[PDB]
Amino acid sequence: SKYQVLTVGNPNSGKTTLFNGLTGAKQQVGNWAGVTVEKKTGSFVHAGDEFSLTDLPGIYALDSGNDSNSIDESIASRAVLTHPADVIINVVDATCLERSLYMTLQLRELRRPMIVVLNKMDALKRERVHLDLKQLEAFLGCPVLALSANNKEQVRRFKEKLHKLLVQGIALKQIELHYGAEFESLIHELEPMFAEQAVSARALAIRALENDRLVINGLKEAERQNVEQRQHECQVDIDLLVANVRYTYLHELCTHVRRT
Ligand SMILES: Nc1nc2c(ncn2[C@@H]2O[C@H](COP(=O)(O)OP(=O)(O)CP(=O)(O)O)[C@@H](O)[C@H]2O)c(=O)[nH]1
Repeated sequence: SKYQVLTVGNPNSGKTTLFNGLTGAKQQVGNWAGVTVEKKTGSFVHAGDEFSLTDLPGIYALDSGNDSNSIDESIASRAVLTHPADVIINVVDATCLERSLYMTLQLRELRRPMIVVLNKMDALKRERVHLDLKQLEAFLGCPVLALSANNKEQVRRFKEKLHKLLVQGIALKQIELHYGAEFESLIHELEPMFAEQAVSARALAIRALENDRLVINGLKEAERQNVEQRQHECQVDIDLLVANVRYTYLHELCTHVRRT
């Protein structure tokens, strides 16, 4: 079998280190379709199956229609929405969970098969910090694996676990992110227009309320006007509201996960 894998994470997460450890010399560099940004792909074979890897440029969040130039965030937002992938590997710097897991939450809302890879666990153990990984799986609702991407042996072990999870299929558990009665009803008003898409209608409705360019652009003018009218029905700033809700959840998460 041939498996398609996307790797996504913040800059400095060790995403490139894991990618290189998995593919070695079997890598190519090109361009993303329609732009000049570098496209890095690689492959490896394991236990008779082929693994096809596409690396996404490092980003801190998905596209939210922010004038902040960020061609990379558009590319990663597009890929995370429309690029084929049997699994999205979200590489997270475990020494920096509260910030790194912000995009993790956005990815989880898409409901695409994904796993969270906590990288730099050696740095954590140097800080004498323990992460309750079962609690972390409970809060994220997706497989969570911990390693150091500079350790060849742990990377080799990661291949076996990744291969097993792809053969099993990835079991996702609903993520209890509630944005408050008012915004939830706005998501509810908008969800039917994103039914019958390749991604969660709830996710697309949220991203459209966040003004994700990749979502808004595909809409017809009347659908755009329904989205922009919903946006002004929000009594508060949508960007602040979703950030608050996401970071409030991540504060509860770290409490029950992180111990020194
Ligand atoms: N201690 C430790 N450092 C690691 C580990 N994985 C990567 N690093 C370090 O983190 C730094 C960033 O890694 P890199 O792979 O470059 O990060 P990225 O997230 O791919 C972003 P970019 O490659 O553009 O910097 C590197 O200096 C690398 O040595 C790990 O498991 N443990």
